[PDB]
Amino acid sequence: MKNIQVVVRCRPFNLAERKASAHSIVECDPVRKEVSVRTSSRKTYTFDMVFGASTKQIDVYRSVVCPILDEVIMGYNCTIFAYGQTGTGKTFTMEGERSPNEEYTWEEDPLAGIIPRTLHQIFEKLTDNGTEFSVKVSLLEIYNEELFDLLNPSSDVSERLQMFDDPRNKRGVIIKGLEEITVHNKDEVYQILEKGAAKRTTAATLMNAYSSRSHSVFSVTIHMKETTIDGEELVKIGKLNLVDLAGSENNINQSLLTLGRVITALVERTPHVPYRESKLTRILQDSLGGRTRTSIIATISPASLNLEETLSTLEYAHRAKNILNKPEVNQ
Ligand SMILES: COc1ccc(C(SC[C@H](N)C(=O)O)(c2ccccc2)c2ccccc2)cc1
Ligand SMILES: Nc1ncnc2c1ncn2[C@@H]1O[C@H](COP(=O)(O)OP(=O)(O)O)[C@@H](O)[C@H]1O
Ligand SMILES: [Mg+2]
Ligand code: NA
Repeated sequence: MKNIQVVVRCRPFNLAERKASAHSIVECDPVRKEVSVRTSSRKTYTFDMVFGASTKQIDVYRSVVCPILDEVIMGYNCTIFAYGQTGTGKTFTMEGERSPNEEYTWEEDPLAGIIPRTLHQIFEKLTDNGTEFSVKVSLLEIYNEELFDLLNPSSDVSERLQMFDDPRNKRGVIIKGLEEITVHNKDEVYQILEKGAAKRTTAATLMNAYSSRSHSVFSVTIHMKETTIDGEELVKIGKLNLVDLAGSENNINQSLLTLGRVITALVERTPHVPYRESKLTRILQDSLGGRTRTSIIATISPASLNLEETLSTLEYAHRAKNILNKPEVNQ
């Protein structure tokens, strides 16, 4: 009923990456939705969208997210994940960065990414939509098949959580004791994101290469109530999972491995999908051949230094376009 959407975002050259050649190793054509990689031999790939090195945060938000936010408001469950090599900009894409000197408010920070922009817009849209709504958020991270809660205000970050099958959703799990924070208005957004980032820093001191090996799952749930013309009360639940995956180059890698095998199983129509075999694929079962509208943002480098991982990423992402989901609205 609906293919997983796959898009590619190339970042600029970083301070490490040498460009020797007059014509780009990696060419992005947003109009033709093509990425072309000089391995004079060039492999070309078509995707649903393509964003070259110059693409700004606001452009990614407008092109990818705005349409997905509308699906969320219709009561679809939606998932956007960032996939790619460490250093290519998964976190830059999904979260962004904070500009220094407080030269900008968080709402106008041009380095801000999907999560802060999305949260701001939810309030803008639903307030002048007139509708009765509440928003709650959670931030869960997975490292070494263990579950870290970054929004719990009270506990040590080293107090890890447990997962169990949802009696109310054949393809879902409940994270027991996961902190779910009600965001009453947009002026409560920043302090939440701040607490999440700070607590992550604490996690990074406890675990080897935490940034690059961890998966980050930021969940926003919107309860919306509507009156029908026949005078009945309609409750819709829209859900957005914004997922920043472990670096593609990587028990430490069980979740990333199993995601691989799950994707392979779905595209090759093999009959057993091993969702159950890692924490990430249990949490995202529904995003991967289930009842969710899913997008992948594949992040890549333009540089010869990182060409092999860039090629693996493109091939991995490109195959995922064949995954068929069956989107359904929550009333
Ligand atoms: C989990 O989601 C987050 C958390 C933190 C931020 C974020 S950027 C976080 C950055 N990616 C990081 O890894 O620490 C922020 C930074 C510093 C303090 C508070 C927030 C930010 C929010 C709005 C605008 C610009 C930057 C953005 C998203
Ligand atoms: N689209 C981009 N434009 C400019 N700088 C970027 C972009 N994407 C990533 N960067 C920079 O590249 C570095 C790595 O980004 P990061 O988000 O940590 O990547 P990842 O999470 O994939 O490892 C950071 O300095 C970041 O600010
Ligand atoms: Mg990252
Ligand atoms: Na343990």
